[PDB]
Amino acid sequence: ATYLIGDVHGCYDELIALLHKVEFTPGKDTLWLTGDLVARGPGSLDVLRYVKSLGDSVRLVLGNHDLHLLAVFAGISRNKPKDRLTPLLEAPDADELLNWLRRQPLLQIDEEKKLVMAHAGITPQWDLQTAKECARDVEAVLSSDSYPFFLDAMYGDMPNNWSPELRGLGRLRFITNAFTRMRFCFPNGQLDMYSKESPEEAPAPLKPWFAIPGPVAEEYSIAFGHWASLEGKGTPEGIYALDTGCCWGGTLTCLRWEDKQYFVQPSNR
Ligand SMILES: Nc1ncnc2c1ncn2[C@@H]1O[C@H](COP(=O)(O)OP(=O)(O)O)[C@@H](O)[C@H]1O
Ligand SMILES: [Mn+2]
Ligand SMILES: [Mn+2]
Repeated sequence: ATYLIGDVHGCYDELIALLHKVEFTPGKDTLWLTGDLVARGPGSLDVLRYVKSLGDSVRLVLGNHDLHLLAVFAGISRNKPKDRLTPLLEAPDADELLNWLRRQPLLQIDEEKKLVMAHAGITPQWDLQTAKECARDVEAVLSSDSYPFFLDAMYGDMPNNWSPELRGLGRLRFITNAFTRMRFCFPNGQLDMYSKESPEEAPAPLKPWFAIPGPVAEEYSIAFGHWASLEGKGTPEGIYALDTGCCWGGTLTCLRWEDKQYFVQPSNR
């Protein structure tokens, strides 16, 4: 079977309890994870160890907190105590774990399931081929010996409008924001980088990225995490918001793809 789980955020105990509830069996089952495996919850170290150990039985996409962790590890960004990353950063296998983490995709595609996963979703300004190329471009930088320079460049909120003409720093920053930070769009598809509230509490004319018809969403289902204030609710058919805020005292949600059945694990917090 195929299981999809939203943002874990170091909530290792809840992740394992949820997987035991469905009797997840590597080799027979496959787990998809929407990213943000680390930070806020207490068990980032254990989560990375476990997910890395799954090998081909897990399909991960990186989120914004995974990238921030990489930036801290490389000395590009300062550690925040509230992220609770020190045990992971100080672990004897930190290098092995983070060098594995930075080689993971930004985007997962399964044609037989007609299923696409990214941390924040797929901007309506992208078709599938563009999304694939952009993912490949950023993944190439992250898996290279020079990834600290990319991480340092990634921070920034502009440009917020896609063009095949974008080059250099602006192109990479847009790709990163689209994959790992996007929530709301302007009517033309342009990204807003400030509102993090629920669709009902947002100011006009902002709309959820998934409320704007885009070519990927017309052909494929899309699963994503990231947007906790959405609470996994209010999406159209074919759009699956899996982040229900476990690390915030909400729940960890698992979706079995074959029957679209939900399984939920309450936060221990
Ligand atoms: N259920 C919720 N309702 C409203 N806001 C929430 C909810 N859960 C989390 N938030 C808020 O969402 C804001 C952004 O958190 P999050 O969605 O995890 O994304 P980010 O990676 O940008 O931090 C946080 O400041 C948090 O207070
Ligand atoms: Mn996120
Ligand atoms: Mn998150």
